[PDB]
Amino acid sequence: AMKILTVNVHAWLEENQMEKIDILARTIAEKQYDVIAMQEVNQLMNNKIIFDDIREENYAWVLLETLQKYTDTDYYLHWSNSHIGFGKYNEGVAVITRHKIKAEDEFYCTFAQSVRTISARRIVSITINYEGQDIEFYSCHMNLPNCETEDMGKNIQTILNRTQNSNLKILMGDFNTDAIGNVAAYENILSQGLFDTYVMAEKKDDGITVDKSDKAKKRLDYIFSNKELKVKESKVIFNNKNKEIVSDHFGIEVKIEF
Ligand SMILES: [Mg+2]
Repeated sequence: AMKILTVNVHAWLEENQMEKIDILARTIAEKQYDVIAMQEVNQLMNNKIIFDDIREENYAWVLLETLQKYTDTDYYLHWSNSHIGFGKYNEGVAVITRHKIKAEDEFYCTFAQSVRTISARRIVSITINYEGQDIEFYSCHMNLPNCETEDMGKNIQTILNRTQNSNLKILMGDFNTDAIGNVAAYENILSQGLFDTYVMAEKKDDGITVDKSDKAKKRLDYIFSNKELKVKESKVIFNNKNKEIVSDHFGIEVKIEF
C-alpha cells in the first residue's frame, strides 16, 4: 500500500500564498504521502543559496519547513531548475519523499536545454527500494502538444530511456494535454508504452484537474506507469471539494498496492 500525490503548485504566483502553502503542508501531514511530485516550483534568482542549487524561499523548501510544523516524519527534497520563469524566478520541478533513495537524476527531457528558453524542461527522478523492488518516480512538466519545436513523443522517449532496466517507472505531472479535448495527443502519450492510473483505478471521480469558472473543464495532469498496476483509487484533491484550492491546477492523489 502506497499513496502518491502530484500537484502543479504555481509557486509564488498565487494570491493568498502563505495560507495555500499551509493547506498543502497540513494535508501532506495528515495523509503521510510516500511521494509528492511538484511542478512550477519557483525560487528567486537573486536570493542566496541555502545549499546545492536551492535558494532561500524556494517554494518546495518552504513547504518542507512548514511540513515540519505538523509532522515528525522526515521528508526529503529533490529539486531541479528548468529555465528562467515568470518575473525573476527559476522554474523547476521537485519531489518530496518519506523514503530514503538509491538514485537521483536531474536532466532535460527536451531538445531545448537553455535556461533562456521557456520550452527547456528538466525532469527530476528518484529511485526508491520498496518491498524488494526498485521503483523510479519522475516529476514532469511538459510543453503543449502542438508546440512547434518539441516533439512530445520524443521527449517522453527520453524520460523512459534515461535508465536502461526493467524497473517500474512512475511518471507524474503536468502534461498540458486534455484527455477529453485533445484525444489524439493523449492517445499519443500512451503509444509511448504508458498506462494511465486514472483509467486503471478501481474507484475514481470525474478526474478534472483544471477548472476555469463543461466548456472549460480539463484533465491536464496525470500519473502514468510503464507497467500495469493494481490501482485502488484515483481522486482529485485541492478543488474546494476534497480540500481547499492551493494552485491554479488541482492535484491528483493515487493509491497503489504491490
Ligand atoms: Mg501554470
